[PDB]
Amino acid sequence: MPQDIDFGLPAPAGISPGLEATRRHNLGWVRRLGLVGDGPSLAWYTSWDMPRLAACGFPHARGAALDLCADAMAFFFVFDDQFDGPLGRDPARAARVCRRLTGIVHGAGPGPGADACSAAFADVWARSTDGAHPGWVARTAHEWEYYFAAQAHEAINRLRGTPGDMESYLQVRRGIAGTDLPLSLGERAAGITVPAAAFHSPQLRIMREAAIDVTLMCNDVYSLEKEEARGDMDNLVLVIEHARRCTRDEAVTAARGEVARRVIRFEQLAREVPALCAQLGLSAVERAHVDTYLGVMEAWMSGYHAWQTQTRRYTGAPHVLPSTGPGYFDEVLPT
Ligand SMILES: C[N+](C)(C)[C@]12C[C@H]3C[C@H](C[C@H](C3)C1)C2
Ligand SMILES: [Mg+2]
Ligand SMILES: [Mg+2]
Ligand SMILES: [Mg+2]
Repeated sequence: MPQDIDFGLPAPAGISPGLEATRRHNLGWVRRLGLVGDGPSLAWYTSWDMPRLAACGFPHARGAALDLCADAMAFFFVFDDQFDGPLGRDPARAARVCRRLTGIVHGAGPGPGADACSAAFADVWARSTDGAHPGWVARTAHEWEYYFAAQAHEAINRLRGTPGDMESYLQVRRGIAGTDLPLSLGERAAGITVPAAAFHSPQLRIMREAAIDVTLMCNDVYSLEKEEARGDMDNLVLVIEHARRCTRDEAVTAARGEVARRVIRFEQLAREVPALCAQLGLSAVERAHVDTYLGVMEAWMSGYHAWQTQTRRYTGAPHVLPSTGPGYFDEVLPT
């Protein structure tokens, strides 16, 4: 059981003080945008506790920056679940819907009266880029493109009905998990700009990749029950079981080891970051932003796991949205 699985990550070093204020803003935001309705959808959304995910996952965010984190997560989760139904078995249709969203990334604003997912994403994206450094905008725009474009490949895999090999699983799963977007968001919400010289060091590139893998793999373990019965194939536990011809328990144990090896690698490289900044001759302010970036990555890993142990999303989904029907109460994404 997930209640008996722990990945060795520390508890969150801090929780953003803006949790309760953001809870109020974000509840109004999802309702105003039409992303979440009234009744079952609202009770189901509330049970996820998106504000606590934002406050635990992004403890550096304050005020309106935490609101952006919660709203961004709300979009990610509501959009994700729209594919838990016929859309997720229709790759060509999924690719067309995701092309609509990708157009918003690259300038084509949806216009008045767009669907709730398009309108919500356009609002998150506009708030994200306002005052952001152009290097951040360019990188994050390509991250969003990968996220949207990957969804149809998860649908292809569902039709195939076998997990991919490890390399192909990582290519699809890193995309559908939102790639580096949670870290780009945390950087933006902390108000920092990572100097490119540090950002592209081998240490920080490996650490960034490791942190994103850690959260999606921790999710794969905790979300397997609601995913397996829907025919989902891009889950690390299923990938290992398929590749190794092992038992479920052996696959879960191996999945935990894949998380642990990445945590160990992250922390080994983190010890080199002060010296790296000195070799590059970064200014004191630049080193401060790098130090915050390190904490943003550490907090995303520990904060995501802290959230997923207390949310009702993973324990609740199989009972309120059984696999015999769609994984949502309301369609909000026109296809
Ligand atoms: C993109 N969604 C919302 C599915 C996730 C965002 C964050 C990173 C992945 C795992 C969970 C936390 C869920 C993906
Ligand atoms: Mg998904
Ligand atoms: Mg999902
Ligand atoms: Mg999952």
